Amino acid sequence: TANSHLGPLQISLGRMLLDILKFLFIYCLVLLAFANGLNQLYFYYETRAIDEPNNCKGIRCEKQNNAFSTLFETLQSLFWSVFGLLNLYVTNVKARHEFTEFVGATMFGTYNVISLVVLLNMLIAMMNNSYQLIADHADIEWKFARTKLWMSYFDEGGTLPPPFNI
Amino acid sequence: RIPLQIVRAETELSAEEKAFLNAVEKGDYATVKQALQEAEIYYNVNINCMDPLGRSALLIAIENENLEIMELLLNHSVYVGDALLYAIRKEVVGAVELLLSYQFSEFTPDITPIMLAAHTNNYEIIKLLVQKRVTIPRPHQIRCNCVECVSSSEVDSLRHSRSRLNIYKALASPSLIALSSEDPILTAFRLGWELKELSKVENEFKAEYEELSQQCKLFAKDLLDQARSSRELEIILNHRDDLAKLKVAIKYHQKEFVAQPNCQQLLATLWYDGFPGWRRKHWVVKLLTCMTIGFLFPMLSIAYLISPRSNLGLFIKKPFIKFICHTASYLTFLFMLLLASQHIVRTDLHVQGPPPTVVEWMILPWVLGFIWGEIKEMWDGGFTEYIHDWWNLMDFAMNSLYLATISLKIVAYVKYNGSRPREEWEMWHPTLIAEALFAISNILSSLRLISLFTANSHLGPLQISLGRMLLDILKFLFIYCLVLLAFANGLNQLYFYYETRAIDEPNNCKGIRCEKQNNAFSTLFETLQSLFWSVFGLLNLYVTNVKARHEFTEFVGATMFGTYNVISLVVLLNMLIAMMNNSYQLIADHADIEWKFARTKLWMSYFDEGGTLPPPFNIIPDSLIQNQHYQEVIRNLVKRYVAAMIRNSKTHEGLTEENFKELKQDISSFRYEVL
Amino acid sequence: RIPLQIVRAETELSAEEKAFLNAVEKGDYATVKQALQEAEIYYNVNINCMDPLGRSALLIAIENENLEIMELLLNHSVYVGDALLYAIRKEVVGAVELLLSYQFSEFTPDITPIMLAAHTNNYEIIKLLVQKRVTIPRPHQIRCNCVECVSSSEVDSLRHSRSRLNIYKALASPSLIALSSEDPILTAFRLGWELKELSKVENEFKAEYEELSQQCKLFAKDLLDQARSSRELEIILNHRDDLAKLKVAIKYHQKEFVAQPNCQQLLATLWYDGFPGWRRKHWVVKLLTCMTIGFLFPMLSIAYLISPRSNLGLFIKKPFIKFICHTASYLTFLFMLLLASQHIVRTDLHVQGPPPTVVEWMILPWVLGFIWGEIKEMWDGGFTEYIHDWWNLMDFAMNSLYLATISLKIVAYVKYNGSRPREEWEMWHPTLIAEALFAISNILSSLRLISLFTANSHLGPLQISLGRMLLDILKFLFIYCLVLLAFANGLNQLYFYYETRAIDEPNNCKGIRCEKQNNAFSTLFETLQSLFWSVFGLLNLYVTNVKARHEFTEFVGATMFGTYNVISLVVLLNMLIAMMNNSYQLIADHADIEWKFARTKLWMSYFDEGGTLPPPFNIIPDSLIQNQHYQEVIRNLVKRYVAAMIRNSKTHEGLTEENFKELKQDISSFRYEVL
Amino acid sequence: NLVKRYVAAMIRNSKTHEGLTEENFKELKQDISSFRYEVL
Amino acid sequence: DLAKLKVAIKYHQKEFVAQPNCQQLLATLWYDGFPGWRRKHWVVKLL
Ligand SMILES: CC(C)CCC[C@@H](C)[C@H]1CC[C@H]2[C@@H]3CC=C4C[C@@H](OC(=O)CCC(=O)O)CC[C@]4(C)[C@H]3CC[C@]12C
Ligand SMILES: CC(C)CCC[C@@H](C)[C@H]1CC[C@H]2[C@@H]3CC=C4C[C@@H](OC(=O)CCC(=O)O)CC[C@]4(C)[C@H]3CC[C@]12C
Ligand SMILES: CC(C)CCC[C@@H](C)[C@H]1CC[C@H]2[C@@H]3CC=C4C[C@@H](OC(=O)CCC(=O)O)CC[C@]4(C)[C@H]3CC[C@]12C
Ligand SMILES: [Ca+2]
Ligand SMILES: [Ca+2]
Ligand SMILES: [Zn+2]
Ligand SMILES: [Zn+2]
Repeated sequence: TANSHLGPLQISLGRMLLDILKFLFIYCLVLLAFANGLNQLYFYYETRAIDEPNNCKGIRCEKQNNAFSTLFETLQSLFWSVFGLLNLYVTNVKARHEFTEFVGATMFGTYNVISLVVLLNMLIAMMNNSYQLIADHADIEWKFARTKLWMSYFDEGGTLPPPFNI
Repeated sequence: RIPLQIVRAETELSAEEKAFLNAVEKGDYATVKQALQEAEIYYNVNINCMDPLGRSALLIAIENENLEIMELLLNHSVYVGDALLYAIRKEVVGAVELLLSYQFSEFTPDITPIMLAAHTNNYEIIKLLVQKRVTIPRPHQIRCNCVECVSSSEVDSLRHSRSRLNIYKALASPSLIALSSEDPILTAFRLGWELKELSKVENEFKAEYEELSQQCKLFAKDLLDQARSSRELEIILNHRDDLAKLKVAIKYHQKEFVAQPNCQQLLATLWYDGFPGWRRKHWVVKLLTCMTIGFLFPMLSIAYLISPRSNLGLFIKKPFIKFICHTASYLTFLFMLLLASQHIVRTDLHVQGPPPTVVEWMILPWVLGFIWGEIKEMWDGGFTEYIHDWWNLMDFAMNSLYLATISLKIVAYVKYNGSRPREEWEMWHPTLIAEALFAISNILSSLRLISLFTANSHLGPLQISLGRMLLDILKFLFIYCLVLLAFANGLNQLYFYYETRAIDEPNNCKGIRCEKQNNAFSTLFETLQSLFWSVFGLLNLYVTNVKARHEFTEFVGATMFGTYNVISLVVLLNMLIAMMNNSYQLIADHADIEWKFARTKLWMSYFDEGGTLPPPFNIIPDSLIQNQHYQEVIRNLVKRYVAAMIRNSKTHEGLTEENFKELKQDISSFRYEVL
Repeated sequence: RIPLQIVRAETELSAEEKAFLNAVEKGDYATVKQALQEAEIYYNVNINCMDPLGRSALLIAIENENLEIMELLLNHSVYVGDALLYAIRKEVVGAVELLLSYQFSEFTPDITPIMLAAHTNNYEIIKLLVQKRVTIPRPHQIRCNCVECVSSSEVDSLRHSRSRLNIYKALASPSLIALSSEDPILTAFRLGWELKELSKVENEFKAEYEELSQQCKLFAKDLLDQARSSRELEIILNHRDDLAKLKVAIKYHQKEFVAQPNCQQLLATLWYDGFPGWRRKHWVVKLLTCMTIGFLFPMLSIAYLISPRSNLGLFIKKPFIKFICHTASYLTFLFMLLLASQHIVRTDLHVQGPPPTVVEWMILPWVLGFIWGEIKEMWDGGFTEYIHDWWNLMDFAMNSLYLATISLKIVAYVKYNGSRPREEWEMWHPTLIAEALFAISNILSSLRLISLFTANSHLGPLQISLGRMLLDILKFLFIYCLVLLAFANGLNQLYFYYETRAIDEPNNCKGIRCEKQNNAFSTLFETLQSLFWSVFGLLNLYVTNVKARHEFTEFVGATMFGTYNVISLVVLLNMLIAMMNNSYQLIADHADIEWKFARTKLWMSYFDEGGTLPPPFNIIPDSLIQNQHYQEVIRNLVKRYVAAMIRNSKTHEGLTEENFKELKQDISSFRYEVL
Repeated sequence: NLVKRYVAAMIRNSKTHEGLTEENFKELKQDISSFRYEVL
Repeated sequence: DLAKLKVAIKYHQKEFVAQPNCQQLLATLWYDGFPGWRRKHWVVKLL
């Protein structure tokens, strides 16, 4: 805030943070719904770490497995699928249950569409709308913030820096 | 180098006619008199002479708003046809009264003086005309096949449409409505609805009908803002042709009427029945009261069942308490659904037909209550209204899935008796199908919780805006689907010659859901799935390679895939983003009105006494005086609105013109007195 | 329940003073006379009485623009102080002439009549004042340490700043400039430059100085638009204090002056020297002429070297031909660079110090020509201007890389003699370093081709807009770098305990550029690289796992990585997109002016006769009469501009006030004549 | 001082075309009526 | 010492605080030991 070029930008970003927090609620509700559904579908096919290669279990292994066996793991998998770090073979069970595998794949695809095609674009649109209004009064807010920052060094209390103030 | 001439020459009048027109325009009470005498005697002047710009002497006098010359000409029997319309358009009460006291035109031949006055919206001239027992034609139904309508549409469609539009524009006049209607609010509601419905049948003249409907809605609202007392507001809102007028306004989509601050205060007072000074409390104590009232939902309900007249039994009849209890019940149902898929309560995954567990036994009554409530609401309240909600579709799908799950479980329990390894079950085992349907219904039931966002001041408008953008998302889906189908057809045609069996693949896995993806374009279904999954980057690049060394075919397939990727990810998504931004820009203006309309609709569903108990517990087995009061209040509101609009009509241009005319009249009078 | 009173009471005047003020306001040539007589004799009235709203009788008369009372009061010796300023502000020439004929204020005590007239921009009053030999103070340099400036800034900074702003606002008046300057265009250029430079030193009053500079630029442009002949335009543009005035305008950043249509036509006529009717031809034939002229670039240059006076040798002296030849030469150089890295011309990749190949031998003269041209341009044309281009930086980097490559090749050839397998060479082999530098310089030289886009009507504005957004991209880079450093520090601190040697890893590969990524967070450099590459999704999720079973540490690392991913990819990029949109919205308005300024700057570099030959071939070894003409044209332009502005000054409010005052005067005269 | 300056500035800003036109029209009407009465 | 300015800050008077005359006074107080700070070049200020 002490700089003439970065201060207004920082104020604007801090002003948009609240609306980011607003979208977080809807995203969390959608995530919880789909996690509940996927865990309910897939909890019958849990496997122990002994039978997996390298004795590794979860989605942080080189060969991802047991992605939807527990609610916590399902939440983590659905979070990491936002950035594309979950592979497509995690929807396959060891047995040949093609109906179950297809239903799980359709659930995953619907979640991907809803999360990555709709919600993010709506977030971008309302970010643009918020910034349009915020950009008008950037100077006044930045100068108010800089005045508040300056006034904290006028008084004579706490003159010494923390290494020397004890 | 070509000269300019006059092609459509106008037949000029003689010097006598030019002098007469000049004298009439300038103003000479004696020169015009002697000119009329000369026209009478020697016929030197035509009494019906016309300006080349279609402006007779009477029209010149009318535009000069001097009444002496007009009265003299009327006494001299000049052609007076189509002059009352000019007087009305100029909005001169004295001249209108004068003509009412007894070729080329600027008005279409279907326009009447009353219709023209209504188009102008001048209360003084409309009242003067209506005082003489005038009438206005009323048009036929929107979809009418009568011979007269068919013949009129078959002879002159332009004339027919113009006449209909003129009649509706006259009927939609606020001053005419206030003067001639006994229920102006109801008339405005119905007229706005009819104009809105007509705008989509006459698609060519859509904007005119839209503006007329907006005018009617604005008139109704502005009439509502003239209430000065809670008693007057209650008289207006409770008038039955308990809040009958508010229900009618909701039915007719009067969002600005419903979202007015005086109505919202009354609705909030009704909503917070048992919490006087609710907005006085702190958010922390309000939150804690919410939690405590929520936890006591099993009680307050048994109390209502065993003693409705008791002090405890009358608590659940309040709307806010009822809403909190229903929300707590739904949250409990969702918590049990969460408990269903855990290790604590469900074990022994090896039985073919399993008896229901304790969690499923607990779940069943909630499902029965949901189905019973849906059926009861659909019966009592209107069948055609039940489908115009877009949430009842989700309710229907969820309940159908639950019913199918229960039926499949019963069928499996009846048919199968024993145990068998799950790995050797068939593809279409009833237990597997029931599990899949249960999971899908769980997803839907969890997603239902969105509709409770409209009750909050921060999430409601956002939810309304997203629901408004969904339609344009649906619009883009069509183009995307067509492009996807085209490219899938091409890729499948290219690659269908190189299909391989699952035996020769590693792990005996075939498709793109294997660890090593293969046969991505061997069938149309698989090609569609692959092209769908390539949108998110989950398809690898080696799927375009065939086992043989056909480099031309592999390159053509890779180029097809690259062109599809470019078109889908570089063009269509960015266009979607752009039009999302454009839609949100317009949507953000009216978010408050739409959110308040939605919240009013949500609140009004808890006012009635039907369906008080939540689903778990709901399966256990004078007029004349009111008319006079309404008429008095309507009189007061109309008088106040007319006075306010008249005082608002004072404008600089009108005041300057009036002062100039008055100064000219006084100067002329003083000059005449001096002379 | 507290009463309202008057706290800052005003000392009222007596009934005599109130009556005198009422008579003065109403207007009574005799009543005011007898009141002044009474004040003279009995002292019943104060001649210096003041309205409670600081409005003396003279001020009332001035606001009433009646001169008889003012003349009588002046004859009666009333306090006349600070009345000329009110007359000037009201802009009444008759009253201004009257006062020029011989406490509380609304004006700051530093304001002079000439400064106030200049603030008003009234030509008639400014001329009247300047006719009486008035002066205006001139301020000190922008950065001045003289004692008088230091003392003034140390006593009253508010007064000092207000006085400086008032002086500059007076000096920036178009009417004052036109009246008192002999070179209004040059004066406007210099004043706009000074105000623009001052706006960033007085950062508090930035907008005022910006508006003053914009006013000066607008005045200069509008003066230019008053030319009626090509001879007048050439006289204006070629005036030397060959296009000296245009070069000065370019130096002072006068974009609206340069982009005016009359100037652009002259520049285009100069640019298309050898193609009369170039815009008459079809785009196909123009394109074919471009290709043929491009292919003949080796000729037209040898012809210019061996016979400058010949018909063939004079062709390359035209600007468009010179531009085409330079472009063709650069394209040939780039084609040879492309040929350098092919299988046809380069073989035997096993020699330590290799002699230069034929392609490198051909490449060397182009590099020598580029360096020689850069040095020659930097010497001849100004050293400080050479750095304000932002393309000369790319030129310098590219030529430095080429020089380093040549030096390293020579050093390697001298030092090494023999052959050795490339797999056992050291890390810092001179041949390897030279190859890397050559590749980087190839990238830079290929990227240089962007600067030719400004010559096209479709790509130029787009290139200007992108170059305008680059600065705000640079602004976001800082915040991104800080966040990246914070998270890299945290992750390296968490994970530095689990480093492993390359021996124990498969294939003896260590880092994230291996097929199995490992040691992603073992060092700070590797952590920075991993966090950079995770922006594009090229880092796998198993890099957060340690070889031991430390689940708490692995979970903490995964949560750190997830938080970084959310912050970087969900928040910062979307904010960047939003502010990109906001910047482009404002940039898109003035794209044409900026593009035409850039194209003019590009065109003007080919007009001079220095550096005619392309780099491959450029290493082979009266004043008084002009002043009178300019003065005459300036007289004509100033007269036309003043007349146009005066005719534009006719406004409805002014005309209405003038007509009202004239009618009042005539009515009063007629009433007096009757009486 | 500040209140006096602010009030004077706002009063001088209150001068508007509509108000000035209405005032001039009323004053002209009054003067015309006075002249007519004097003549009569 | 700037009691009224502190009250204005407490009451969120952003337009009052950001006025140019107040900002000049605040800058004068802020640059106590560097008279003519804005006169210097950015390089020497940085050093
Ligand atoms: C992106 C990387 C390089 C960050 C490295 C961390 C630090 C070296 C940076 C981070 C934030 C920087 C600060 C950001 C802003 C300012 C205010 C700045 O004050 C002004 O610019 C005063 C003049 C004006 O108002 O323009 C003085 C440097 C300082 C403290 C900077 C000092 C260096 C800091 C601490
Ligand atoms: C994102 C995760 C935590 C969702 C978890 C599911 C439930 C715990 C949430 C989802 C939606 C929530 C509801 C959303 C909105 C409201 C309205 C709210 O009413 C008000 O805010 C009234 C006062 C006002 O108008 O501001 C009362 C809580 C309630 C029912 C919430 C109760 C808790 C619910 C059911
Ligand atoms: C995208 C690929 C094909 C680039 C290949 C590199 C070159 C073949 C291109 C890159 C930029 C091009 C230049 C961009 C713009 C111009 C200006 C252009 O001039 C006009 O258009 C003048 C008429 C007008 O003002 O519209 C003449 C061609 C030229 C030099 C182009 C010549 C061909 C160049 C060097
Ligand atoms: Ca329902
Ligand atoms: Ca250069
Ligand atoms: Zn009909
Ligand atoms: Zn000085």
